[PDB]
Amino acid sequence: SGRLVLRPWIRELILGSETPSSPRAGQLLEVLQDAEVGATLLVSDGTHSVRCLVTREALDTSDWFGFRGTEGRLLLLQDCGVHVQVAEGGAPAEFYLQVDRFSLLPTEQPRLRVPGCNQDLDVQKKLYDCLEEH
Amino acid sequence: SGRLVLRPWIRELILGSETPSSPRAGQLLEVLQDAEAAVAGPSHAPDTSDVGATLLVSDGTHSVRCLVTREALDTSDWEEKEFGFRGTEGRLLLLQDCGVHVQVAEGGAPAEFYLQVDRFSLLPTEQPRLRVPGCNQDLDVQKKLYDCLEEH
Repeated sequence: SGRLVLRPWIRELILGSETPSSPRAGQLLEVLQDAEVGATLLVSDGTHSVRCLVTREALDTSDWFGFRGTEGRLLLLQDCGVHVQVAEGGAPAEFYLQVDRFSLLPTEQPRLRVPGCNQDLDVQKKLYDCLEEH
Repeated sequence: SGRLVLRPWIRELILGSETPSSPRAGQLLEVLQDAEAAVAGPSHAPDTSDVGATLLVSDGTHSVRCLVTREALDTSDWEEKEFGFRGTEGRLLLLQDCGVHVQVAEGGAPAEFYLQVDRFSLLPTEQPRLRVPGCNQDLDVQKKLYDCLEEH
């Protein structure tokens, strides 16, 4: 017997050129900005983390209020899009996810630290390819 | 930096006194019966778009037969996804809408609990497939199965 695991997907979603059709599952690490604009979440795939912007569109077309309290729960991102926040205060630009539809999963688990996906060299190369063509 | 795990849920679901209000992730172990897509217009080719697909799904602890409904199959997006399931064994399957049903003995096979899936999604994650006992081989499940049977 054993347990089923989720495999990383964030880095692949960013390096890919196509928009994610199928959904992605990851763990909710932190609620940066909860819902009352959408909400800002820190999501992990076990290997990397990414800030996800859950649009208002997604908050309305959802079952269910507020994400705080579900930290550690798995999260289904049904509608994703990789975007680029541009450099502002000293900090460079970063990739992030805009989520237009999501769904909470039952599995709850301890939260483990993970590096940000923008710290990955392949991701970084691609970022500095978007900025030098935008 | 760690492994994200999925919580076993099949035995707890069947024994619980209610239906899965929320989605559940599992792994496709085997394809007992794949499903063909519906083709408009007559043909001398056998049509089976009435039958849905039948999968053996694991949750890491137990396995359970899943009947992926026709509705579920046609309300799905098959972009860069050959309509079907063979080839996806080892992939994570998310049952977004389902329920526990009883199957009375028939055709040589004894009564058992199984899941009807009216909506699913395929996750990218692929993983090794570990031998796992069927949930119906569980003592408490069997006791409930017979309890259910004694109500027809």
